[PDB]
Amino acid sequence: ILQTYRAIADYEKTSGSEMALSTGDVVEVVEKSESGWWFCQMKAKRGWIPASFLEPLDSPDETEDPEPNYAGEPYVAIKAYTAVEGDEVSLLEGEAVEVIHKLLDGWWVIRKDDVTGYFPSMYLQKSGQDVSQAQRQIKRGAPPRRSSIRNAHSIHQRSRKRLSQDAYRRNSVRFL
Repeated sequence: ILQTYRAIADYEKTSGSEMALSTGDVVEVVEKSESGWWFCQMKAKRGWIPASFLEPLDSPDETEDPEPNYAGEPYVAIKAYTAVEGDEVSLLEGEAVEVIHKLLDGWWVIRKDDVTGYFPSMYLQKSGQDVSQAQRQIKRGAPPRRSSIRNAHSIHQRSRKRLSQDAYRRNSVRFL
């Protein structure tokens, strides 16, 4: 535990070696000094956010997505979902699909019939498991897609690499 203190007045930085304070701010004291200048930090701001709204700093490409598995894994829809974009797949609860790419943004590529499209990983469960358990593991809605952003702002001029649904399909129909 670091000690937590509170600011009783506004403090403006005079040097780049300082932190500004507003009355009421809450800080953790890292180092007290008899100089009267103390090294402190603001309480960390944390929370769950959509991966889709993030990009890495050294390149637009995610480094930890698993590779696609064209053979697929059998899964079933444990919550119904209506397609809003042309690269998504509509499913009723109970429909079986094959998952072929478990991307870290929550929108997995699945095969149904002979076409591919995206579907929320949160609304799928491996075939033959306990559906109620999957449903209780759902604690918020599906993450918004990057495609849902009207105009995204990136620090990279290169676009991130992601196969089109047609490319996924061409691989999918061939590599079972």
